Parts: sequence; structure tokens; C-alpha cells
Amino acid sequence: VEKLKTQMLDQEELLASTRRDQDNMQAELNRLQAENDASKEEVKEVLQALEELAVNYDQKSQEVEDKTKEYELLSDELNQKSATLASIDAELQKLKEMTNHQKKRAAEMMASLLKDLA
Amino acid sequence: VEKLKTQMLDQEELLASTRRDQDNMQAELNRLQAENDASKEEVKEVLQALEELAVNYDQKSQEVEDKTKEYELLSDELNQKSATLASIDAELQKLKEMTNHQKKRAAEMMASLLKDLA
Repeated sequence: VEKLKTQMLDQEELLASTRRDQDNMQAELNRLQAENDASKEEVKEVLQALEELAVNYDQKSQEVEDKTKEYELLSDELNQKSATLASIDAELQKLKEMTNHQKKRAAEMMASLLKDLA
Repeated sequence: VEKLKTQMLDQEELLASTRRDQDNMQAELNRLQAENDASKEEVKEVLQALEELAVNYDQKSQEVEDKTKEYELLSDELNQKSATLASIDAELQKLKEMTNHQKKRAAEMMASLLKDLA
């Protein structure tokens, strides 16, 4: 009997040593699941964060498209205004020419009267 | 003659007064063209500035689209990794069950030998 109990001792101390490797593994597995489900939520958030940006940059590029037909209409108008003024410049030269012709006429009519011999 | 020259005086002083209104107008017209061609270039620039933004916000929203299939693949993978670990958790329970069955077997074989009547 005293050999058989030395056998049942070594057997227990081996099956104990096996239980403590099965716990290191159970533990390190559990931490790997923790470390994982961690990363699993960061990507959840990053995927949200990224969908906002997609919406945000999408509106912003439509606001840019609206500002552009705004400033293009204004571009058109100013160009038209450029013609109005150019036309008014033209009217303004005729008015100069008109009053010159009146200068001429008045002066000729003056000289013609100062041809009074007497 | 001395009435006719008083007439030719008043005539000149009126056609002078008319020339100086035609200059106020020529001047104020000219400034309006200046003030205009000014605005005409600001819109030129603003239209450029706006086309850059259109390009800029357009790339940025494609970079967001690329970051998203990037983080979606990663999302897929981590979910797969979640299964691997879950499977390894399962293997790890069997190994516990296996070594328990060996505990049982060894202990029964021990008791059976300690049934030595003598």
C-alpha cells in the first residue's frame, strides 16, 4: 500500500499541474476576448464617426455648389452692368457732340451778325 | 455791338456750365466703371476659390469612403476573430472534460487496487 499511495500522490500532483495550465489558458483566452470586444467597439464608433463625415462633407460640397450658381449669376449681372455703363459712356459722348454743334452754331450766328457794315 | 457781346458772354458762360456738368458725369461714370471692374475681379477670384473647395470637399468625401471600406473589412475580421476565440473556448472545455475523465479513471483504478483483501 505504501507504493500505491506514492503513486496516487504523483498522479494528483500531475493532474493538479494540468489544472493550472488549463487555467492559464482559460484566463489568457478570456483576456483575448476582452481585448477583442474592445477593438470591436472602437470600430463601431469609428464607423459612426466616418458616416457623419460622409454626410458632413457631402452637404458642404453642395453648399459649395449653391454658392457657385449664386456667384455666377452675380458674375453675369456685373458683366451686364458693364454694358450699361459702356452704353452710357456712349450717350455721354453724343451729348458732348451735341453741345459742340450748338457751340459752333451760336458762334457762326454771332460772326454773321458782326458782319454789319455801317 | 455792345449788346451782342453781352449776349456772346452769357452764351459762353452757359456753354461752359454745360461743359462742367458733362465732366462731372464723365468722371462719375468712369469711377463707376472702376468700382465695377473691381467687383468683376473679386467674383472671378471667389469663383476660383469656390472651385477649389468643390475639388477639395470632393476628394475628402472619397477619402472618407476609402476609410470606410477599410474599417469595414477590419470590422468583419474582428467579428471572425470573435468566432475563433469562441471556438477555442469550446476546445478548452473539452480538454477540461478530457482530463476530468482521466481523473475519474485513475481514481477508480486506485480504489479497485486498494480492494486487496489480505
